[PDB]
Amino acid sequence: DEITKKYIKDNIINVDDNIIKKKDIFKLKNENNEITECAFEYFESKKKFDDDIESRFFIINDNNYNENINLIYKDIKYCGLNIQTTGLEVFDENIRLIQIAVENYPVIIYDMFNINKKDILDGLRKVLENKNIIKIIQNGKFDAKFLLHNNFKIENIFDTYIASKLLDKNKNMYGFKLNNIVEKYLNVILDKQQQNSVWNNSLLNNNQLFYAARDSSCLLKLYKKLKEEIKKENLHIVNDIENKCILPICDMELNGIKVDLENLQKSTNEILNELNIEKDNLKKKLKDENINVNSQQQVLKALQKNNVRDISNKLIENTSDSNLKNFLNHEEIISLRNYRRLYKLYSAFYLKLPLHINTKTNKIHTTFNQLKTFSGRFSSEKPNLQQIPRQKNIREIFIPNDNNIFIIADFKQIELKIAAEITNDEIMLKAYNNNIDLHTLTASIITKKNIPDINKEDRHIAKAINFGLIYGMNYVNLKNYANTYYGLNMSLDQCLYFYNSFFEHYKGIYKWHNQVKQKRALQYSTLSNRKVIFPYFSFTKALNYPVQGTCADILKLALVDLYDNLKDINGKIILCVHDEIIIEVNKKFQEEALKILVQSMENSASYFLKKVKCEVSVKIAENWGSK
DNA sequence: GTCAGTCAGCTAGTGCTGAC
DNA sequence: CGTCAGCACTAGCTGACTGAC
Ligand SMILES: Nc1nc2c(ncn2[C@H]2C[C@H](O)[C@@H](COP(=O)(O)OP(=O)(O)OP(=O)(O)O)O2)c(=O)[nH]1
Repeated sequence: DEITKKYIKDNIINVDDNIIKKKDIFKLKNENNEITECAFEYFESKKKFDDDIESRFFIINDNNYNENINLIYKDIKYCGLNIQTTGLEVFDENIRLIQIAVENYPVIIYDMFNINKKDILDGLRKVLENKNIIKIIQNGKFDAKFLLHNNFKIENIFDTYIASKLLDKNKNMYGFKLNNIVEKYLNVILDKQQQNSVWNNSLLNNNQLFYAARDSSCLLKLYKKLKEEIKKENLHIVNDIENKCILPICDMELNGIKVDLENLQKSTNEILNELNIEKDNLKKKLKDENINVNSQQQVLKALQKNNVRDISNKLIENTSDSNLKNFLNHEEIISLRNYRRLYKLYSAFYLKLPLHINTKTNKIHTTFNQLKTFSGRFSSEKPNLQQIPRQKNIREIFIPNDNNIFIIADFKQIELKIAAEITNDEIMLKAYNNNIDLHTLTASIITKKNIPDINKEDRHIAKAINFGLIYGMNYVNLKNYANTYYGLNMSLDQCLYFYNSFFEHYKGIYKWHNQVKQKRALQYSTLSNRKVIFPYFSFTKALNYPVQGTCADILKLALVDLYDNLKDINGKIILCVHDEIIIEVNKKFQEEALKILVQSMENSASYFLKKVKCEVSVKIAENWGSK
């Protein structure tokens, strides 16, 4: 059949027909600013669509490429970019189709698999690398990862997804595909009924490419309607900062962090042997052999028939640590808690890491998402590296590459600094500029001791109670916030005394608490001005959103600045979890990397917070687990 | 010889339960 | 709190073991 093979020469199979070739005029601008009447072939659909979204497109094959098409990109200010891939695993998937939507022109689509010369793509690379031109990508993370992997460079992003979700204010957490936003903001239906059609095949059908072009083309009108809204609410700053953190996250994902195989295997052997002997000990201790040692109800029944009683002689009803922490008297309970802690560590960490280690490179690669979190913080997906245990300093399994070196840094008490900025309290400014940690000052006011006498044991109470009441936490509940968590223990009278004392001096915190309680607004804001709306008033969330949001924003600015500066020495940003940036560099450059890091984070802090200085604790470590 | 009816193993799902 | 993983229990599905006139 010639009808299906009508345009087979361009590597397109005409499955559904419904297209027609066209060769018309295009008035481009010559490099000498001379208007030239160059003509370009372009296909079009016979069946029209009711929407105004553009649907035309040129296919530029190696045998069909012409130099004059490159003139179209001249003088532009922005363009679209939609990339098609054969799969989701970036390390082992090949970029199929790269579209560009240039305004008042059809979408240029590069059939990559048929492009066998480097002289074609460099025209696209020059556009991608220039910072003066803005780029628009739906979910820019994925396309940026694939591009950077395959030897491209893209130097400006305007993620419509980020603008949409920041305008959503975390009201609806789903419905952010391209169709959703396009319907909500453009009154157009894209008809994305493509059920993930076959892509690895060299030949491609007409419907697939035509619908792919529209998904690329619609983004320009979406950007025009989005920039007006984002400027309307004065959310320009947050969008500007958030768009530039796409590239650092991409570099973290593509680099990842290496894992030591031999150390991990050795650790598995020792922990497994210890688990076996301890499980045998427990099974002996329970006085019965049929018990499945894991089951909560079975072990609870075993304890109950073993006559395990509390201080008041009452039988145990729960195995919760918050309940079992007070029942340390029994010999069996110590072994039981030991067993369960060891099993949690084993299953969570040692059986899980071998599943997520790439044998091809011996590296672990996370998946990072930025606005997925309520407060806007980073969340580590798949291997949740926010979840790697801190016990034993298990991070020594992780290491840098064969010859490089880790240089980690972290903010020292960023959260309380943000509180100091927002509340405008004189005492916290006094303490900070006098070079005294707010934990130390809190301990001093609690104990009324002289300044150097704030020992670690005393400072623990301050460290707990500060974070306790800085978020408006009930003084009755401080007993429960202590008895179960951290290492505090008190009574009601002392709870009341501490609650009175803290707000006796920290006038700013009291004022902030009273106003946040009174207003009861459905909306709250940060220093970076990101906006969120809660379904109903809630004291704890209402207090916690601004401080932690600004803390996240400072880290994001630090990340973009660090990407900007590190390029000279070929540095790479590896991981960041909780106010802690980890970079990597080959030896002989450490003396410079330390300075670049501290300067970048200092400028980051100086941008947002003016009154109070920052203080960055920096260390250079052979392994992530260095003390 | 055959086919309902009750007996199921299994599959899924919500409930509930401990962990840094 | 958030998260994830892990385990009973309860209820519905898809074939095997009868029971028969
Ligand atoms: N108990 C508790 N811990 C949380 C919660 N969310 C996060 N965390 C963890 C991760 C945070 O990084 C950590 C708070 O302690 P940090 O590690 O930030 O300590 P800090 O920077 O004060 O360290 P330093 O005093 O210098 O040793 O607690 C939560 O809701 N409850």
